[PDB]
Amino acid sequence: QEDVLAKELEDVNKWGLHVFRIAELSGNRPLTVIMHTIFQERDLLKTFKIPVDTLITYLMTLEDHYHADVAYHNNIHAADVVQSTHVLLSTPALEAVFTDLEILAAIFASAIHDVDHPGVSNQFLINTNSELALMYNDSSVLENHHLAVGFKLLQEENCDIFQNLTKKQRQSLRKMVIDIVLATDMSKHMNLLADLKTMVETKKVTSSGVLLLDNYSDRIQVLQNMVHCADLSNPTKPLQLYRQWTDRIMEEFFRQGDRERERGMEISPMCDKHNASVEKSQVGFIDYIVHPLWETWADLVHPDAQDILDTLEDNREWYQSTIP
Amino acid sequence: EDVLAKELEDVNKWGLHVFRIAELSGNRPLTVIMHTIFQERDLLKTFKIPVDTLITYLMTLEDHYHADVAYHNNIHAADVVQSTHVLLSTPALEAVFTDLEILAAIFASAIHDVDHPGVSNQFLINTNSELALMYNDSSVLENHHLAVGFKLLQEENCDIFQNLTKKQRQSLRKMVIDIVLATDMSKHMNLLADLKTMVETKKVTSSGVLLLDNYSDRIQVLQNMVHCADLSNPTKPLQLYRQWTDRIMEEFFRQGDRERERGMEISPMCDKHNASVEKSQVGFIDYIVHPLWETWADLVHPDAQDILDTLEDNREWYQSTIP
Ligand SMILES: COc1cc2c(cc1OC)CN(C=O)CC2
Ligand SMILES: COc1cc2c(cc1OC)CN(C=O)CC2
Ligand SMILES: [Mg+2]
Ligand SMILES: [Mg+2]
Ligand SMILES: [Mg+2]
Ligand SMILES: [Mg+2]
Ligand SMILES: [Zn+2]
Ligand SMILES: [Zn+2]
Repeated sequence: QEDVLAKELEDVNKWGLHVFRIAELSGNRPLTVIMHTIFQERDLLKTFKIPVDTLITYLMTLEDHYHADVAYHNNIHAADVVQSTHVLLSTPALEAVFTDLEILAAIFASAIHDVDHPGVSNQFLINTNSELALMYNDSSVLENHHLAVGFKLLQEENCDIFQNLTKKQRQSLRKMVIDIVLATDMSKHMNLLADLKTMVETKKVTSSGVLLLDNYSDRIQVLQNMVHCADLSNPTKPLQLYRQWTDRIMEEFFRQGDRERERGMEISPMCDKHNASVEKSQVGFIDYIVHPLWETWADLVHPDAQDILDTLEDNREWYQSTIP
Repeated sequence: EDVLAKELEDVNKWGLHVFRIAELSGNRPLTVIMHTIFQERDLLKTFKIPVDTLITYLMTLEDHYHADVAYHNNIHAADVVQSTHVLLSTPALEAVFTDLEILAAIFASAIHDVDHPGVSNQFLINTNSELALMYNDSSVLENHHLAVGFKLLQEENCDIFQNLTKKQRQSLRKMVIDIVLATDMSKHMNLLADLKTMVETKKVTSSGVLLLDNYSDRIQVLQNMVHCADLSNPTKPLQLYRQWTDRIMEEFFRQGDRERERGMEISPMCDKHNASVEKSQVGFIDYIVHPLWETWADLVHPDAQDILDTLEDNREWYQSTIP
């Protein structure tokens, strides 16, 4: 079984990794084993002098703080966003663009970006006067919490994977990670996409043909949209993966809608298991959110992501075909 | 208790004897000044606030300002409340703000520094504090002030908004959050630029009363109004101003002592062995306080003239104390 797991982890550089199989083969440790594999593949333990036992201890604690009883926003989702970011970081249009520290920030941000997610939306937490929404003044409630947990866990016994970074390195990494995870709040999507389109329309490329990003604002904006793309990458995956993600998000949505219906609240969009159209909701999600984003990312790295965009468009056609 | 009532008759005036009221009230200036302002604006009848609930909340809120913090305590909170109360009655702002916006501005003022530890956001970030960890280094204190102010409403007989509709509560909450987050000094320059923009394009009646049609402009004015109240010490009668300066320097110096003991770089104006209190006040007026208050004065022209005159008198006096 360990041999089969190792075989599957050989696909870590590929879009469409068998992440649900890896979750089973690893004993529900997909985040730990995929993060470890990526850190080895990118030589990050050597570069940042991360003790392997410290990395594994932190990853297992982080993974533990994802909720195993939440259908979508769990450790498998985290592992999936990590691996998807890892693939996007390797796109030819970004070769030698980002530093090792920026690469570390994007991958760490992906790993922590939904930690301790309770399986309900920001709007639900606000409308129910939750302790989280009270702590965070209704503003990026979950995303602020994911950051606070992800950073706090570094202080647990033998968990500081950044113990050998310089002070300036730690300061820079912390700021970049905060900037990246806060950009996963869907309330920021429209402004984030508008900005990404502006960068595409004005983009500069070097003599080697890679993106020229010569200031923090442009560099962090690319990393923010990269992780946001990874977070919204399910409909761009092979259909057997995409359908499992759809099954999971609908279960999570329906459980929230059951709580809203109980409380006499208006049921959130797509959360009513008695008045649901899963297929129409996927086509709308793709048409208004996922394809606008991924078409713009594909434009930024053109033509690196053409196959990913082609898969998204095929999956949209497939879901659309199940309506009439 | 009769002299206390005598002092409170100036509640509508710039320069209220807030330190005298703090002493006469048994260190309850926030409670008695908030209560006075709520009665004077009839906010209890307008919003069906039981007087026992108001007093209970106000005492609990006041209890969560630190008595061993020289500046950011309940006297400062009461001062900002009462200052906001006066600025809300600016004639050039007549008919601008709804009753809920007025309640939001006054409530925001009361909670805007609650549970302040007497050290800056940068100190909290640099010492890897639990507060900075919770709030991801962003408006750390101001997020905490809001969280405490609202959490205290859930204490027994403390929900002063219990007879507001759900929609009214949601609207007030958003406004209060927007106002208190704007008291973070790292937002001052952007706030001032937006106040300036509003001054350049301001629309008034023939009588010179401001016309603010959209919520974005109205919340910007309320943010700058409470920010002005927060930064109003140099605009008060000099005797009050000098007491505030003594307190902020005591607080700054206590921060610099903690920084020195920890081996940290001492924050500006926080080194008691290398301070220039008077030069610092002149620079603070010249670069922060006067630009803000003269822009505010342009917005409400001529209603802020006496306040601006006091500020300029006080700047001249502090400069004269520099040899
Ligand atoms: C796979 O389908 C979806 C995935 C996700 C959403 C919606 C979807 O379909 C309508 C919205 N999100 C909320 O957290 C992000 C993930
Ligand atoms: C009375 O003098 C001052 C007051 C205040 C500051 C600085 C001052 O002088 C230099 C800065 N602030 C920090 O919280 C607001 C209050
Ligand atoms: Mg999220
Ligand atoms: Mg403050
Ligand atoms: Mg109108
Ligand atoms: Mg005069
Ligand atoms: Zn996510
Ligand atoms: Zn203040």
